[PDB]
Amino acid sequence: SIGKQRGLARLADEDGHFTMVALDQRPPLLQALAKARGIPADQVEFADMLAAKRLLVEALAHDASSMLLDPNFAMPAAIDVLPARTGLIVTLEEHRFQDTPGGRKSRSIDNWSVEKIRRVGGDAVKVLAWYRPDASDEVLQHQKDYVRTIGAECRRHDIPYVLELLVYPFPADKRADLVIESVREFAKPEYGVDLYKLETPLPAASLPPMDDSAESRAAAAQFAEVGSICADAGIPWVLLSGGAAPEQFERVLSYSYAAGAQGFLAGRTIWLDAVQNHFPDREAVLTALKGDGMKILKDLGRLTREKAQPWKPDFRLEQVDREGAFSCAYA
Amino acid sequence: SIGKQRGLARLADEDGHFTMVALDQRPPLLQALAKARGIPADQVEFADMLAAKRLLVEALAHDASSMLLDPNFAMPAAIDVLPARTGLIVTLEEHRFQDTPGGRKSRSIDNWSVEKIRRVGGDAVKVLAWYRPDASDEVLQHQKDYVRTIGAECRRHDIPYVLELLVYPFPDSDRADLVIESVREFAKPEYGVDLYKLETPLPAASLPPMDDSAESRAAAAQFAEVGSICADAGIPWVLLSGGAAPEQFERVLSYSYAAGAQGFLAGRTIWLDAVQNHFPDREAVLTALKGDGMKILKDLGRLTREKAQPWKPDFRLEQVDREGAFSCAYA
Amino acid sequence: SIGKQRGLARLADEDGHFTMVALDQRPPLLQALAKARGIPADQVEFADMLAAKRLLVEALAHDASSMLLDPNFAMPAAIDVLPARTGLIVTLEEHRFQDTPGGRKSRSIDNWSVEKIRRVGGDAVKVLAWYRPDASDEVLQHQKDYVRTIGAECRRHDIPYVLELLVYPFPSADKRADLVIESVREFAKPEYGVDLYKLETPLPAASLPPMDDSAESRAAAAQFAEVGSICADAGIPWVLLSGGAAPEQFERVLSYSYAAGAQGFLAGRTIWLDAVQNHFPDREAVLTALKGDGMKILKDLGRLTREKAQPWKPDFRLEQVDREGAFSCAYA
Amino acid sequence: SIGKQRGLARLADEDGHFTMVALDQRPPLLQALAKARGIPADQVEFADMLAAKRLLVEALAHDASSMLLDPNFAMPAAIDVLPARTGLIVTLEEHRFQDTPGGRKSRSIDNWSVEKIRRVGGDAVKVLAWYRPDASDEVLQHQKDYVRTIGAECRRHDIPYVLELLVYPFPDDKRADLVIESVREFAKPEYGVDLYKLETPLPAASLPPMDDSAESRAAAAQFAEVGSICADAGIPWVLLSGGAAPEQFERVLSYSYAAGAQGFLAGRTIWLDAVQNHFPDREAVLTALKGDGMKILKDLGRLTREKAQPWKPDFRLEQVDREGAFSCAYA
Repeated sequence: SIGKQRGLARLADEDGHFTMVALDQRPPLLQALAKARGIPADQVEFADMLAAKRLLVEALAHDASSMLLDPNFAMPAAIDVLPARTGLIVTLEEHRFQDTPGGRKSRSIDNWSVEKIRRVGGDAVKVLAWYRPDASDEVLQHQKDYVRTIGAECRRHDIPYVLELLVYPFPADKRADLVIESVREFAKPEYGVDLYKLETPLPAASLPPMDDSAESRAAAAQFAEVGSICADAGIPWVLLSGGAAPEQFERVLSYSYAAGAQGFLAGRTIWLDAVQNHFPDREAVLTALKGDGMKILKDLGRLTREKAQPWKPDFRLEQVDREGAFSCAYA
Repeated sequence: SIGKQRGLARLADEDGHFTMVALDQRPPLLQALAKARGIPADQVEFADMLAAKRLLVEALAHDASSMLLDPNFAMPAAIDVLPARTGLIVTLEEHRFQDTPGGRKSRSIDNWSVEKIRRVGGDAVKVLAWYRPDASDEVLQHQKDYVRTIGAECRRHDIPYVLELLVYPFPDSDRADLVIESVREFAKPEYGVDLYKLETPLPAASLPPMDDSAESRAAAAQFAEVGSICADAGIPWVLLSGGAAPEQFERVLSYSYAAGAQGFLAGRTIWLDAVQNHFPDREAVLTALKGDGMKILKDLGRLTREKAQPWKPDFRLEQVDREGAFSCAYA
Repeated sequence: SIGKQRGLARLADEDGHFTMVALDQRPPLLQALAKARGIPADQVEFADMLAAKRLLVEALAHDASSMLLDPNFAMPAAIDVLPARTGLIVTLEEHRFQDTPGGRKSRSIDNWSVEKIRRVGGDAVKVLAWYRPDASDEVLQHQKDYVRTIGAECRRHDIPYVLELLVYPFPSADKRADLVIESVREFAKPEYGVDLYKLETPLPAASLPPMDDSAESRAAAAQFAEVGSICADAGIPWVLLSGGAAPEQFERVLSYSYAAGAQGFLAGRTIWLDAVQNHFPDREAVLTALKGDGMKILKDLGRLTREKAQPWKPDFRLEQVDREGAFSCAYA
Repeated sequence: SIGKQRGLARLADEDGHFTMVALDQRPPLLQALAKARGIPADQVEFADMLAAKRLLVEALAHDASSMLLDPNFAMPAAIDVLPARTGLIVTLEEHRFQDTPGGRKSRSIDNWSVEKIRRVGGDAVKVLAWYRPDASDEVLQHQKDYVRTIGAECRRHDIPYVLELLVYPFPDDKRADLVIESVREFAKPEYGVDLYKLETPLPAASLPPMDDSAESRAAAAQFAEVGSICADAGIPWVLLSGGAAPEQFERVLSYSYAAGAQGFLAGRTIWLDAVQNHFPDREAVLTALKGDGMKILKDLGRLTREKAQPWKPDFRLEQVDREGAFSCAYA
């Protein structure tokens, strides 16, 4: 299991923290470009999707321990501008999920794979699995099988399996139980998850300041259950920004880092203003980013370096007694 | 192409220099540990080989762009202490070559492969091929087929093929042309070589200072032919220490960096005396390394920065104009 | 190239003929089972699909040189009753194609791949690509890219690439023949890596006149000979899909095709549709209907192939090796 | 597990019998051609090795349920004449074992693999592992690790793992113990053996007729032990000829089949005399292979259909109740 540990080390910074940036947005980027161009979403050229993902990778790489890129857009647009020492998490789940009456059904991106991600020099495989424990049996069986089959692929190619879990509405107190029980399920050893991309159990807006107050301790107990499931499974957990205001998301992180979270995954929030208001003027997008998005990014990174417990690689290698034992054992 | 270019980017430092450290020594390290312990080479226990390679990774990994490690000894000994940002080149050649009257015959390490190197999260595959153009047709066709088969495996796994070429003496019971024709043959597109680990075409002691003189003009011309072959093929090249003294090896680099070379691969010079004179006192070995090998390493990196042309990853991406084309094309 | 040659040899009988049977039908079998049960298709239990596939493999494996199985239904249903000597072709395309206004877009079955077909012991990979030369540039670009990416997967795993081409209507016999023939001409290009072709009739089965010395016959045979010519130049053997044509009509399509160089056929729905539809789940009554009709049709098709089809022969065309180690070094 | 079961089905005849022919001989076939030409073993040409293996495949393939071919010699010589319906078993162990004083060390053929055997369309991988339970710990550990890593390769590529076990003399009733304890050791689930290729546990010449006698019962007890080990582990077993006389190998098979064996993997017994005597005339070798050599094989198959118990595939699959569960589970 060397590749999984080494792969996760390449996603964390020199200190062992996960200061990740998500740049795999497919419809969100297309929609942000439809607003910037003033044209309908169906008229936005592919060239525009590329120039936007190239600009974001150039702008946010030097302040990210690792970046999440999708294969069809960000990989051809910015693989040559992503620094070598920045970790590369490659998206595997297809954005066009099946919205059935009993819940959402996930599948991999066509003509892409865990094997291909390993081949292209990717450091980790990422899968977002829309999940809620109250889904129909058919939907629960589909999602569990999909996550499991990807976990098997990642074990086969010894590559870090990064599972992002998200609850959804069918086509606040209840939501917190739906989140925790989703985390508990995919923390089972059969799924082979190596890193959790988790959403907050309680909304960012509903969070009181960190204090000994009964209100704050009842909220911290929700985060504590998540952190307890992840420490027992041995899986580090980071947090999706979710679009919450920078201060609201900073509070989410203060609560999460107390319960044991090891980092964050920054989303749209960072650049959604710079892209919509200034594309295609590259220089103008970089100005709005250097004062808003990159500021928040450096702040979240500083909060992680201070409050978050660093992750450490767990290399419990077998006792290699003779020359050749390692090559045989690694099979 | 993407995995090979990004893999190569992880072997060079931030600026694009290959300041690599060879740490895959098998018989030389065993012989260095025999002298350090008093006992003969056949009595050196496996635990000492691990202990030695772990000290050498801990003390040199931070002052190296990438490190070449062997699978059976260095992988289980120091994979946990190899920095995530330091590139990892894994040895594929079996050190026990066949010394036939007509030349040396090479093969891969048993139970180890290009596929396994891609799996552990290795950035590059290293193969040492013993080669003399004047070898027998049997030995020539054996070495050619072995190097070509590894290039095919490296192309299949889209991982950089780092080929090391060495000139050797024939079996003896009781110099520049041989290097240039070795470099020329394997530079052909059938071998798929991505990085060269070449030796100096003229001895290190024989090298005159870089003068306008016809002696230095004819000596630099030998390096220029090596550099022109590497440049026409598109294969960057690095120089291996090969036992030269600090000043002797620095002249080789001063000559090669003007001829095109993109860096160095430092070997036994850095730690041979530090190991042989102080093993197994860790505090003593690290002290000896700082005042000698580490000092040389710092000077070689400074010389590489002052005179070596930075290598650039040439991503010759076949332009994609639609969502799905990248996944389909990457096959 | 060895694996593709051995794989192709295992899809044909020891004479060289492709007497193949298609058992990868997903919605057509679901509709047949809904009609047998007297319930809606969305009420058909998954166990009925397995019982049907298993019935059909045991029944038709006697008269078939190779069989086409789909991974999610046929493979769990009947891999244990598929004879070791009957070749195994595994379906890769998803039956749920994207029905865009500009044309149909294809994709692989989720969580199934060429690497898995090679791993499980499959002899060949099968992809059906919906194709029209006059479809939109985007749809054309998608289909060409999908076909080519599976051809690359098949070269990497050295396994035969069986490609089936089918024309369809968007959401004249000479106008259909142009759509069919120009589809064959495109995917015969070397970049696609096609090893075997599963083709529909360029001219309708009903329209075909008797194979005599008339002008009507030479005109019809010309379309078959253009298909036969494109395939012989590319080195791709071609078989014919029954496509729901009546037995007499399919035997006529085969006579025209075999004269043009076709090396066999792939029998679909025709063989078992009514048998399953009328008697499922009474296992015996299904076999009894199959023996009196479908199995008789397959025996006739196999006999016609033995007499009139040209035998496919393997051409290993291996580069000569002169030393021990050369073969292992060259196969990489 | 599907590919393993179907691969075993393809090595057996329509009635589950293993009537296999081995023509992967490297040193034994070399010695036969050296004797046929008068010249030493070191003088036998490569073309002579190819022609001989091509004759055996043309002559015997139609009367064998499956054949065992080696990559370097029998594969380029006869893959084009090997019938589609004859199972192809491909050798993997290097014939040049390491003959240490403590015992024999095994390795795979250079540049060949289980991955390549799957790729060429081979139905099974074959490894011969030289074994004695009384060899040194260094040798026992090596053979154990080599057998185990190939089992893991065959599990990864879901391909039958045919393991041949052979006792040998150390350099420069007791035999039954070396044979039976070898069988016992590699029947352990960790090795992932799918089919056994075993030598007789009692010398072929020492065997009395198959009568209800004390001598017969004593010998049959050594065969029954092998049968029980194999039957408990669920591993079918076939007996290798070992160059024994035809009448002797029929007695070895009668005892083996009465104890549960499912066939044979006969080599030199069938064709050694045809090649050793009449090489290099094509018509003469094919006359002695179709008349005398094929008679032995035809008799061996006749005894097998009469007395050997059929092998039956256990396709005990994990039951699926929905569309997509097979593809998810097959990972």
